[PDB]
Amino acid sequence: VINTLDGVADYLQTYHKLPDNYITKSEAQALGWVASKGNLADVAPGKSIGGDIFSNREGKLPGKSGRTWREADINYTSGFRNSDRILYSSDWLIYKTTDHYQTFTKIR
Repeated sequence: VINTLDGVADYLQTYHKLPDNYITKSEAQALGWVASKGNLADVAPGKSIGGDIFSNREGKLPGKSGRTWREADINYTSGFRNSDRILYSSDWLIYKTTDHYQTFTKIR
């Protein structure tokens, strides 16, 4: 039941992991998720995509040696994925994107 911006944001800083309703792109694919058919809720009820490495190809997120970035989807319930993500670092810095990793803003 945790897929809101604050909910997951608080959860990560604390429990240092994502809530149980999250699976990676690969777990989802193994379960039958086909991106082109927006069927995730049919193959993985109650789940949202989260936990894959975000490479930060365009250096938009603050780099540091030893630091890794991960993403999770936000406000997902069913259908095609939306454009909202939570970006979190190994050292628990939290950012949000609402435009498909174009622009980023700090939230914690």
